[PDB]
Amino acid sequence: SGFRKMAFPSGKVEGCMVQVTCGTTTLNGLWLDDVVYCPRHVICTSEDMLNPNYEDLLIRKSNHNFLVQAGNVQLRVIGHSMQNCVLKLKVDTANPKTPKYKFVRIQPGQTFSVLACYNGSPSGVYQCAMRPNFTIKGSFLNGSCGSVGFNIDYDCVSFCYMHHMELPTGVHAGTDLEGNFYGPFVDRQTAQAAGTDTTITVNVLAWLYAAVINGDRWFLNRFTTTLNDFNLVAMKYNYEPLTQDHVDILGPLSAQTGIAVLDMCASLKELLQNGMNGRTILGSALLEDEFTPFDVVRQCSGVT
Amino acid sequence: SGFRKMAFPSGKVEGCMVQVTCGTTTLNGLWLDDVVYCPRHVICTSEDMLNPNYEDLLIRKSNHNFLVQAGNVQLRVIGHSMQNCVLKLKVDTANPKTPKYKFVRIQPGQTFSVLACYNGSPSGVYQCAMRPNFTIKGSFLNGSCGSVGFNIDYDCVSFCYMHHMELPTGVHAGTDLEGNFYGPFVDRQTAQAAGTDTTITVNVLAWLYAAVINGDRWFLNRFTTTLNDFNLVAMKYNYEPLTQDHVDILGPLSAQTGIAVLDMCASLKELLQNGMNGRTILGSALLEDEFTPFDVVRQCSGVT
Ligand SMILES: CC(=O)Nc1ccncc1NC(=O)[C@@H]1Cc2ccc(F)cc21
Ligand SMILES: CC(=O)Nc1ccncc1NC(=O)[C@@H]1Cc2ccc(F)cc21
Repeated sequence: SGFRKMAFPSGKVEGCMVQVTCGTTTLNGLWLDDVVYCPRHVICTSEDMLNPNYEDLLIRKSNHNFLVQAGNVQLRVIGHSMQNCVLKLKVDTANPKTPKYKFVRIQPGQTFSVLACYNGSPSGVYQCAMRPNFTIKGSFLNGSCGSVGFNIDYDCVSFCYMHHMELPTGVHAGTDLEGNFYGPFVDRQTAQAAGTDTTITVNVLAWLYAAVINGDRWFLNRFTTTLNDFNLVAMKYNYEPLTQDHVDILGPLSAQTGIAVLDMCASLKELLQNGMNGRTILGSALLEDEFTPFDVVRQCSGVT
Repeated sequence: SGFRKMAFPSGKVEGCMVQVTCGTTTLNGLWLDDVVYCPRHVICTSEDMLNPNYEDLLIRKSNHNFLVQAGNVQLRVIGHSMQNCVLKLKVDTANPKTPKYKFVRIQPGQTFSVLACYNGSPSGVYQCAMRPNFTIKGSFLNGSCGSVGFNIDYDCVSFCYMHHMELPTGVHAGTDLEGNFYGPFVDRQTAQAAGTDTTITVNVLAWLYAAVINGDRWFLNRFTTTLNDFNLVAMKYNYEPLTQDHVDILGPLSAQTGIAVLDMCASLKELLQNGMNGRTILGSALLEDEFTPFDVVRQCSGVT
């Protein structure tokens, strides 16, 4: 028993972190096979960030200008190319620690672990969710760019995020491993604002199921609702509209607890309408939305 | 910017996890050099757990009864001994992945990362605190016994916890790596209750400093208080009494923000007396106490 915001073991990803320096800028790179992936803004100075022409800036850079270091050993750069907002540095040595890996672009609402790094060295690991407004609420400082987000499936690491930018509002923006930003963000020091951040309703429900499995049942009421009646309340509280796909995905959690999805929705509706009244659910005084139904099933069944 | 419940990178500890089987019981072991450490209740059946005589039970066990597996390779057991509530299985092969390590017994209020494991395989990593009542609020299922708690200092892993038991109340109990339980708990299936769980005041204050550094300043008021006046309010809310050592430890956070410790105490006092009024601090609707002043300084400065 017990329910915690759990991250995947980071070992396989730690073995891939390198330091990439270009000029005066140092950030993190991801070394997989003979390619080092890093944010393309490594080629910029803070002056360039106002309106960078990355194609023009990259033209003044050669293989020998990109300093790549894995631990205290220097990697030899034999190629460089820009793919969207990431640079791919071809090195002459394949990473001996490359795990089985995939590059996947995640959907808003899905979760992933971040291995926060500085100078190619890991400092910490935490669990995140790709917010519906395509931002992530991470913990990143200067030097953390190039830190990656991933999921693990037994032995296969699915890389889904590379950290690029902190918005003036304190939230974080980045790309998938093909260099495409999540959301409308651009790698430029300009006024960019995150849109409305809605709550991932399906994740809140999955977390309510985790609370029930783990003993917290005070919020269960004698009521039920319909998908349309629940969504009228979800819109008012800036919650994502619940779809039949969401109800289907919650199926195994509903089967395990013996509580129908629409019954759990009625409990959620009353929690939204009346608040927690000073009570907690899984040690939290607010509705948690960063656990997918997959995360709940995984944590409650012990998937290694 | 951003503040997250961060765990240490788990790679160095993953390389130490093994599976220990004795009879029908399978749990996790920690392989360091030529010794595998695991909970001694590995030698018990659920029937023995009611009133186990571990010395008598261990007498019926030989080296060949302890099956140790690191991945899919079997380790040869050449010795076995009981040290308090842990078994130390001497193997003929030193772990090639043994990091620089220490065994340390932590103080209540201090934090550490847990690498939750099943069958010697890691499933997740999360940050915990040793509660003042010597329990931990973890996420552990059947098979998780032997999962360890640790801290990292550059390259040195300090092992501080081994998971042993879940109390009937859903909280967790375990030992240091010498087999001594934290608290009054015994490895027996008997009625054991966790005492009163007080809030780690110094950690709450450090987290208020993290909130200020990271932008959340709504709770800052025009007041101050004294150590004695603050502690009168801390007692009423089951908060640990704040000592001058705690004020001293908060020194660097007070120096960084320019807010005196006793001024932050007055903000905390008003938060205890009036609640959050539906507002949040660092995305939390309750006062967080599982970040030490060291964790805040570490996260906000990027220690790798
Ligand atoms: C100074 C600090 O702590 N900065 C960070 C913190 C957390 N995460 C990232 C950064 N870095 C940036 O946000 C730089 C500035 C800018 C503009 C566009 C862009 F694509 C990347 C960047
Ligand atoms: C069944 C399940 O999930 N159990 C766990 C969950 C989480 N953590 C541990 C366990 N295991 C126990 O608590 C066993 C029972 C007992 C009594 C004393 C003792 F020293 C160890 C144990």
